[PDB]
Amino acid sequence: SLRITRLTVFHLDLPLAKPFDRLDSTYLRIDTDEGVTGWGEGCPWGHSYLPAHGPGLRAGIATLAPHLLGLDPRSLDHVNRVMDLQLPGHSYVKSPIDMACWDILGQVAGLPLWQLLGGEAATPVPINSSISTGTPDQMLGLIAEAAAQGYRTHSAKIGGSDPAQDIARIEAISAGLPDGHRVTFDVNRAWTPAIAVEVLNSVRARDWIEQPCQTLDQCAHVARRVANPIMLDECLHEFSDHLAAWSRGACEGVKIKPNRVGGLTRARQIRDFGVSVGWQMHIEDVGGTALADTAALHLAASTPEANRLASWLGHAHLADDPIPGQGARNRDGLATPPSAPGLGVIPDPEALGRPVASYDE
Amino acid sequence: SLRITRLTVFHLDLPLAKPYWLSLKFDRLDSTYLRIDTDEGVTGWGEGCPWGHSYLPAHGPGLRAGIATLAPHLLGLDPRSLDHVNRVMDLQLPGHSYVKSPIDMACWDILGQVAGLPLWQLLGGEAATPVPINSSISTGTPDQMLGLIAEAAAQGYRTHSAKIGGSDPAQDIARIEAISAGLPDGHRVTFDVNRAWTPAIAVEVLNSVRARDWIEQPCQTLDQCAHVARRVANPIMLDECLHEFSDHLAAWSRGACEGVKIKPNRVGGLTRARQIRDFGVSVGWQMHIEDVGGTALADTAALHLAASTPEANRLASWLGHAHLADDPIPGQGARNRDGLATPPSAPGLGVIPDPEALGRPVASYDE
Amino acid sequence: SLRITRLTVFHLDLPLAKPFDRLDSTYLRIDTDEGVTGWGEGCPWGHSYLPAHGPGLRAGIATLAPHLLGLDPRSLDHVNRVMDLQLPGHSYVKSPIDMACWDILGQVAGLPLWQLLGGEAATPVPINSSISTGTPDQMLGLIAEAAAQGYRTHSAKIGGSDPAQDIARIEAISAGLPDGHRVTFDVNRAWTPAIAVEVLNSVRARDWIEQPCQTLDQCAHVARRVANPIMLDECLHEFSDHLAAWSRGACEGVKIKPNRVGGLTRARQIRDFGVSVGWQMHIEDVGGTALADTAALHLAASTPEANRLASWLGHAHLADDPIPGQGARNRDGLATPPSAPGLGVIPDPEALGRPVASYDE
Amino acid sequence: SLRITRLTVFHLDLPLAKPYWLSLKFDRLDSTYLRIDTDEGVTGWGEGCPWGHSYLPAHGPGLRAGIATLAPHLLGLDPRSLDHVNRVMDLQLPGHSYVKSPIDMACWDILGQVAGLPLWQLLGGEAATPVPINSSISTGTPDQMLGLIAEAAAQGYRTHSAKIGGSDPAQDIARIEAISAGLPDGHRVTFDVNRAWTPAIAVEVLNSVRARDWIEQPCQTLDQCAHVARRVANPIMLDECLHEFSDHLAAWSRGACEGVKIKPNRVGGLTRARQIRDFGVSVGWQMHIEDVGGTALADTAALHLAASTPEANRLASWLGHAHLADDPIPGQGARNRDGLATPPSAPGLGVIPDPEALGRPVASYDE
Ligand SMILES: [Mg+2]
Ligand SMILES: [Mg+2]
Ligand SMILES: [Mg+2]
Ligand SMILES: [Mg+2]
Repeated sequence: SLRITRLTVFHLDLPLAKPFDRLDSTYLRIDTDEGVTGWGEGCPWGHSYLPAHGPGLRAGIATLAPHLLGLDPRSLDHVNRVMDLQLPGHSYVKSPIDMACWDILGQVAGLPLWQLLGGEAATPVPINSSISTGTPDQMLGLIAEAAAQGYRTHSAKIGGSDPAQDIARIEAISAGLPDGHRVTFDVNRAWTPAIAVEVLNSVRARDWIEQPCQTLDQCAHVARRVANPIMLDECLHEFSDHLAAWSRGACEGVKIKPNRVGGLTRARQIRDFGVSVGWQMHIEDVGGTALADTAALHLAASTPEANRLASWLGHAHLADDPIPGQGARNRDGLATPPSAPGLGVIPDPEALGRPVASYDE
Repeated sequence: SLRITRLTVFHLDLPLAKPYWLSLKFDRLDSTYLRIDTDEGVTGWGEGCPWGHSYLPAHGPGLRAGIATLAPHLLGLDPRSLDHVNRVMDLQLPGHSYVKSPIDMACWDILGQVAGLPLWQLLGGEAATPVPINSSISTGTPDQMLGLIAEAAAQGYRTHSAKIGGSDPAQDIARIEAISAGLPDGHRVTFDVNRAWTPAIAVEVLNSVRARDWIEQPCQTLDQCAHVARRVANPIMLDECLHEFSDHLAAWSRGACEGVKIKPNRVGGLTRARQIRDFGVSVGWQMHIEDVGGTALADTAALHLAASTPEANRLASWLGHAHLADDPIPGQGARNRDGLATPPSAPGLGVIPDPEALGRPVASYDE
Repeated sequence: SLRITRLTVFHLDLPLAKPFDRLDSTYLRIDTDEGVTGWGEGCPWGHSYLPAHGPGLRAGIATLAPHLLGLDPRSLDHVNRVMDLQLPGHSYVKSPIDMACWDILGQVAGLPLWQLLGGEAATPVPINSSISTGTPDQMLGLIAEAAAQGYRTHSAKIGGSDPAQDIARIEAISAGLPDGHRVTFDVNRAWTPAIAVEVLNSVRARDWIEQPCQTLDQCAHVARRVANPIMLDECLHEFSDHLAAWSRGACEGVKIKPNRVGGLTRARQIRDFGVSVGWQMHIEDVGGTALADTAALHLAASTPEANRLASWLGHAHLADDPIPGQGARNRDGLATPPSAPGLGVIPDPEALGRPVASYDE
Repeated sequence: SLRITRLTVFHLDLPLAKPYWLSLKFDRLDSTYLRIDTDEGVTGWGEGCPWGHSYLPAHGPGLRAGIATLAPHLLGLDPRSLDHVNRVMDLQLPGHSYVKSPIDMACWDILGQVAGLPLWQLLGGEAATPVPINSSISTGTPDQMLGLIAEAAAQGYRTHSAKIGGSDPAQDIARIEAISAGLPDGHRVTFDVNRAWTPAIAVEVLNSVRARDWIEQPCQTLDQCAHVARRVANPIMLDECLHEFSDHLAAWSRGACEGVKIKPNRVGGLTRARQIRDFGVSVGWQMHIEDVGGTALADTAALHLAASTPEANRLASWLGHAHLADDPIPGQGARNRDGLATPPSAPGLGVIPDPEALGRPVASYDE
C-alpha cells in the first residue's frame, strides 16, 4: 500500500569552478502517501559526453511521471521494469528516479544504502583526482597539487591524433608520480586503434588505460595487441554491454556510473557481476552535486576492497553547493558515506529554486 | 556559403484510425515536423514520429528537447555537407537517433533542391520505382487473421505482416500454420513477433511448424535472436535491436539474420540509413525500408531509400500514414495506389507542408 | 532524361622522372545530351603492381561502352551496378568511368566532389613522400630531402628475403627522422610471415607497417605476433575483403585507391566503413596525373581528421604534365582540392593527343 | 635450352546452337586460340573462351590485351618449366586468370610432346578413363524440365545439371521437388542456382524441400554460401566464387561445401587447376572438372585433368563444345560418345588446330 504520490522536478544551474562552463542538473523529489520522501539527482556532464542531456532528462520524467504515480517504491526491480517498458533506453532519465526510491526504501527499512547494498561498514573510500590535459610538466604540476590535497590516485586526461605527445605525457607522468600513488590514463574515446597500439607499445608504463577508443569492438582489438590493464567506461550502457565486454575478454575493470546505467538497481547488478568475474571498478557518478556522489558512494563503500578502486567526486568541480554540509565529502583523500537511513541527504527546496515541474494524481 | 538560418518545430497530434487498448487507450501519435531555413531561401522539412514512447528509445517530448539542445549547434552549418552535419549532431548529442532523423531528412531535402534532383536519385536509384506496400494483420485466431488477409488482398496488398507473439506456444503455432498454408497464390507473409518471445518459446514454436516464412525479431536482443537462428530453419529478419551501424556489423558477423528493416527514426536519418542499406546489398540481405510512424512526410523519405534499393534486396515497405485518421499534408507524398507507392520526382524530398495546416510552432531557433 | 552520349578514350604515355621507366594512363571523356562532360583517369602503376594494365583498361571500356551509352550518369549506384553486371572485377576499368560520372553529377549539382562526399571544407590534406629502397644512410638522405620539400610523412619502401637489412633500414630511419614527422614502412608484399615476425620483433620502432605480406591471411597472422599498427593496401580488392580484414582483426588502417576498388562510389563506401570501425586511412590513387590525384583528394579532404592520414600525389613522379595548372598540387606539404562544381579539372584534348577510341549511339 | 620463340593469337567467333534472349541476343562466344612455337619446332596450343563477358571476370578483348602485355615476358622462357612460367605470368600481370589459362595450357602441350606422354598421364592418371558427361537442363516449369530430362536420358546422359534460380521461392521449390522425385533410376541431378539466390531465399527453399541433391553455388559469395550451408541439409557445390587457391582454402576452413567445380579459365590453367584438384582429393571433395566455354580444345584440356582424378572424387564433366554451332577442330579432341568422353592418348594435349580453319591471326609476337 505505500504509493508514490508526487514527483517534483528542480533544475539546478551549476557553474563549474574551472571553466562549457556550466552543468545542468536535475533534482527529483518523490513523495509517498505515508509522508516518506526520497530524492535523486541526474546531472549529465554537459550534453556531449554521453547520450544524456538536462532538457531530455526533464522531458523523460514528464513521459514517465503518469506511470510512476501510485507505484510502490519499495519494489525496486518492479519500478525499473515499469520504467523500461514505458521509456526504453534513456538511462539518464531513469537514474534519479531509481535513486529516490532507494532513498525511500532505506528510510522505510531504517538502514543506509551501503548496508542494503550489502556492505559491512561505511567504508572510507579513496578519492581520485582529475588531471586535465596539457604538457608533460603542466600535468605533473597538477598532480603535485592533487597529491598535496591528499589524492593518491589520479586520472590523467590524455588523447589526440598525435602519438608523440601522448607518449611524452604518459612517460613523464608514469615516472614522476609520488611514491605509493596510482595513475590512470583516461583517454575518453579520443584514440583510434592505430594510435592506441603505437602509443602503448612504445612506452614502458603499465598503468591502467581507460576507454582508449569509441567502441567496445575497438577497445577489445587494442587490448589483444598491448600490455596494459584496460578499463571500460563510456561504451557500457546496459548490462548486455558488460556481458559482451566480459565475453570478448576486452577489459580487466569497468567504471560504473548510475546516470549512465540507469540508477542504483542496475549499477548493483553490474557491480555484483564485476565481483564475480574479478573486475576492479571505479564506482562514481557522471557529474553533479554531492547528492549524486553520495548515491554512488554507498555502492562504492559496499564493494569488496579487492575490487574497489578510487571514486571521483563530481562536486569538487563545482563553484556552488545547493546541499552544503551533506553527503560524502573529501577528508584527507577519503570519503565516508552517511550511516543514516536511506541516502542520508535531504535537500532544502528553498536552496534549490522554484520547481520547474510537478506531477500529482 | 549556404547557411542554416532558422529551425522551426511543430508538434502534431495525430489520431490513429484504430485505437487499441493496453494493460491506456493508445490513441494518437506525437509527431514532430521540423522546418530548416537557409540564407538563400531554400527550406527543407523533416519529420520524426516515434510509435508512441514504448516502442523504441524515443518519445515526442524528448525529441523536441533534443532539437533544443542541438539548435545552437546547427545554426550556421552548411546543410549541403550531410556527413558533416551528422558528425556535429553526433559530437553535440550522442545517441538520440530519433532526434537526429528529422534534422538529417530536412538537410537532404535542401541538398536535393540545390542539386535539382529527387532523393531517390541522390540515393543512386535509376528511376522512381513503384515500391510494393505490405498489410498489417492484427493478432487474433487462425480464422480471423486469415479473413483479415482475404480483405487485405482485395485492397491490393501482396505482402502481409502477421503480428503474432505472446507466451502461449500452442496458438502461435496454430496461427503460423494456418496463415502460412492459406495464402493467396503469389502472396507473401512475414511473422512479426516483435520481441515477444523468449528463446525457449521461439525454439519450441519454430521447430514445431513446417512453415518457412520470415520470422521478424523473435526476441528482445541480438544475442537471443542469434541463438534462436542457429537452432531453427526459418529466415530471420532483424529490426528493433538494430540501433546503429555497429549492431548491423555485429548481426552480420554472428550470422544472426538474412535481412533487416531499416527505419530512419531508429538509426538517425537518411545518411545513416543509406550506409546500412548499402552494407545490406554488399552482404546480400533483403530489407524492408520504411519509417517508424508518422505522416506521408516520414513515409516519403523512407520510400526514396526504398525505391533506390536494387530489386533483389528490396522487400515491401509499410506506410505509416495508412494508420492515421488525419492528414496534415493532403495530396502530397508517396501514397498507396493498389499495393504500390511511388516516390515523387521533384527536387529534394518532394513534399512541402503548409505551416497553416500545422498549428502554431512550439519552438523557433534563429541567429 | 540526362543520358550519356559519347565516351572518348585517350592514351597518355607518361615517362617517370626517376626511371619500367613509363606509365600507361587512360583518360576518359564522357559526354551527355545536355552538353555536360565529365572526365576520368585510370593509370595503373605499370602492369605488375596490381591486377591492372593499360591495354586491358582500354579493352574493358570497349566491352562496357555499349552498356554505358544512354545511362543517366547522375544515378551513380545504378551506373556501378550495370558495370558490375556487364564486366565482373576489373576495378581498374571501372574507376575512370565512375570518376567521370561523379564529375558530371558535381557539375549538374553545382557542387565540388568533396562536398557531395560530405566534407565541410576543401581541407588542405598533408602529402606524403615516397622513399625508394636503398641503404640506411641513403634512405635517410632521401628523407632529409623530402623534409626540405615540406613532406612531414614519409613512406619508406623496404622489403626482401634478408632480415638483417630491413632491421638496419628500420632502426636507422625510425630514429633519425626529423622531429614531428611520421614514417610508414611500406613493404609492398615483399615479406613472408617468417621475415615479418623476425624483423618486427627485433626492432623497437612501432611505426606503421604497410602490407607486409602477399595475402590478407598472411598479414593477419603477422599482426597477431607483432606490436606495430598494420596498414593494408594491395590485397583489398572489394568491399568484402575490407569486411574480412575487419572481422579477422587484421589491421588498424587501410589505403583506399579508386583504381584498385573501382572508383569513387566504391571508395566512399569503404571510407565510411573505415570511419565507423575506427580505421585511419591514406586516400590516394594508384598512379597517374593530377586528374586521378584530384579525385582521390576530394575523398581524402572530406574524411574526418581523426581518420585521415597523408595522401600521396602520383603526379610528383612524372616527367610530364598534360593538365598543367589544374588539380590538387603540393604547396608546402599540403594539397587543397578545388572548389568548383564537379572534379574541378578540365583536360584540353589538344594536350592529350588523338583519341585512340570513341563510342557514340 | 628450349625457348619460346613466337606467340600467335587467333580470335574465333563461335556461334551458339541455342541463342537465348536477355533483359541483347546472346549469340556467340568470343574464343581465343593461342599458338606457342619454340626454337626446336615444338608447338603447343591453348584456348581461352569466357562464357560471354558477364559470367566471370573475363572477356575476349581483355584476354587478347592480356596476352599482349605478357608476350614480351614469355618470349625466351623454357615452356617445360611450368611452375616457373606461372610465376612469371604472376609477376608480370597479377590476377587475370582468364588470360593465363591458354598460355599455361599451351606450355603443358609442349611439355607433354617433349616427354612423349598424354596430359592425363603427366597429371598422374593410370589410364585414359572415359569420363561421364552431364546434361544442361534449361529453366522452365516442373513439367518442361522433366521432359527435357527424358530427352537428355535418351541421348545417354546420366547426370543432369538443372538450372534453377530467381527470386520466387515457390516455383524453385516446385522445380526441385518435381525433378528430384522423377529421375530415371540410377540418374543424378545437380541444381545449379548460379548465384541467383539471396541467403533468405536459399534458406526458405532448401528448408522447404525433401530433396537432398547437390545445390551448386546458391549465392553470390563464399561467405553467403557458408551461411546457407550451416542452416540447410543439402550437399553444397561451389564454383564461381572460387578464383584462386586461397578461396579454396577459405572454403575448406569454413566448412562451406562438400565439393567444387574446377575450371581452368577461372583459376588460371592446368597447373593451378591441378593443385586445387589435389587439394580436393586430400580433403575428400567431389569435383566437376570442365572448362568455362569453348571448343573441344579447352574441353580436352579439362578432360585430361578430369580423367586423371580418382573415381571417388570425380563427378561428371560438362563439354562446352556441345553448345556450339560450329566446329573449328572437326574430328579432334574428346567428344561425347553416349554419355562418356575419353581424352586422347597422343603426347601432349592431343589436339592440333589447322591455322587454315581459324582465320588470319589477330596478333603475333616474336624475338
Ligand atoms: Mg572515462
Ligand atoms: Mg519488428
Ligand atoms: Mg602499399
Ligand atoms: Mg555454377
